[PDB]
Order: sequence, then C-alpha cells, then structure tokens
Amino acid sequence: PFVEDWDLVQTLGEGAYGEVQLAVNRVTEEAVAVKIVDMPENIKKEICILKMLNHENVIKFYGHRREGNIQYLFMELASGGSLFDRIEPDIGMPEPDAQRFFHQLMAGVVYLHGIGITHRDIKPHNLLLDERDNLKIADYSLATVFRYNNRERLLNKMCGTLPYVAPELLKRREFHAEPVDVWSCGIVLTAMLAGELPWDQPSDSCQEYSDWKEKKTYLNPWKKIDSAPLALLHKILVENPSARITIPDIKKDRWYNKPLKK
Ligand SMILES: Cn1cc([C@H]2C[C@@H]2C(=O)Nc2cc3cc(C4CCN([C@]5(C)COC[C@@H]5O)CC4)c(Cl)cc3cn2)cn1
Repeated sequence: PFVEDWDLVQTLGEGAYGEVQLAVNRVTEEAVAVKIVDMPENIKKEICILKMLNHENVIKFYGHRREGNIQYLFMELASGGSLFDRIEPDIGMPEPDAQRFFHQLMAGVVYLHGIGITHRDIKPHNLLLDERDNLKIADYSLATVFRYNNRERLLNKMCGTLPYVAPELLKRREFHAEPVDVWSCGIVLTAMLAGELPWDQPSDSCQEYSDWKEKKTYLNPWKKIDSAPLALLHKILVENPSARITIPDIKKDRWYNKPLKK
C-alpha cells in the first residue's frame, strides 16, 4: 500500500483499534511505525497525549495525517523489537539485563507521572527496544490524564491486561493511578526474572495470588528469583495501594542500587 509519500510494508502489531505498520518514505527513506486506525473522541485524546510526550524512554511521536475514515498515527520505529521477545519462557533473562531494563522503565514511568499521564497498560508487549537496547514505553490508547493544574483525578475505568492489573481495579470504585502503574512494573520485573507470570489475576478467588499473600515464596515463580530482587517485589506487590512502595522509594531499594554486570 501507498499513502501520500509512504509505503506500508511490514505488519508490526495490532490492537483493539487498528494496527501498526512499517512506513519507509519513497522520497527520504525514513523508517517509521504507523498506527492505521479505521474511524471517536478517543483518537482526539490519544493524538493529544502523544503531543505532550518528550522523553528518552517514551516512543517518539511524529504527527498525524488522515484519509476520510482512516487515521494515520506517526511513531518512531523501535528497531530492536519488544521486551516480550527478550524474555525466555520459564527462565527470563540475565539479572544485569533485567535491572537495566527496570531502571529505564522507572525513568519512563517517572516522566509520564510527572506530566500527569498514566499509561494504564504496562506489560512487555508495550515496552519496545531501540538500536542500543534502550527501553521505550509504547501505545497510549489507554493512557489518561490523572493530574491537571496540580490537582489529582481518581480513576474509575477498569482497563489493562488481567495478569498485570493491580488488585484495587477489581475491588474499588475509584483508585489512584500511580500505584496501579507501579504494580504492573513489578509484574514486568517478575516476568524478566522468571520468564513466567505469577497469577491469572490478583483476586481472592485465584490460588497463586492467595499463595503470595500467605508468603509462600518457596513456590514458582518466586523460587527462581534471588533474595535481593524478591525483597523489592515484596514491596511493589502489596495489595493495599496506600502501603505499596512509591517510585521515589523504589529508587532507594538495595537491588535497584546493586552494582551488576555479566
Ligand atoms: C529494523 N527493523 C525493525 C523491525 C521490527 C522489530 C521491530 C518492531 O516491531 N518495531 C516496532 C513495533 C511497534 C509496535 C507497536 C505496538 C505496541 C502495542 N502492541 C499491542 C497492542 C500490545 O499488546 C498486544 C499488541 O502486541 C501492538 C504493536 C507500536 Cl505502538 C510501535 C512500534 C514501533 N516499532 C524489523 N526490522
């Protein structure tokens, strides 16, 4: 296909609304990723949020075009793929790689939270890598504003991916945005270090979640995780969101500051 001055060659992925494709300009040869959305006030909010974004660990937004019903969203091609494709099932990845990726994910989540934006769907599929293996947070179709004019807005909409969602989304009418994003980062850490998700959903009906609350760390995936990162996970994966660790305090954690290599 050809649109204006681009050639949509490779399918990079697909979401609820539309799909992402590779667009190499027939004139300049610049490689970008285009989100082609067929057909509400949700695309107005997405293009808006994307404009506000300027950070090394957040996907580059270039602009937006149109073709009647079909919308075109311009984004940086993350030429290194996704974090999901770097996690080996039942194993994970070397702990020094996991720590570096977790530092870069915290740098991205701090930035988004500082501009009053919550991603709302942090998981390995949304965490892309560039040429140098720099982590970039992608896909703002569920991103909402949680702070405006220094005033915090509580959330009520349930969204995300069940294995990554915090328990307060399923139990409470309204909840704070930042702890929900912190919880999903801990599930991403658990995935990087054990190549396995701890539970289907964080509910009182789910046995693997009950086991974690009963402190049974002698079970998988926890037994594949060293005591230092596991101590951090005990602070991130706390049910009551008011007792959960904040990002400034994750920055003071022993494993987060532990020198690693090889
Ligand atoms: C030089 N070279 C590069 C390659 C390709 C490997 C490189 C790649 O895939 N890059 C890439 C991929 C991108 C994917 C997305 C989307 C994220 C979100 N998912 C989901 C909706 C979430 O969960 C389920 C769905 O996977 C859809 C896709 C976006 Cl927004 C931007 C992207 C930019 N760049 C080959 N040669």
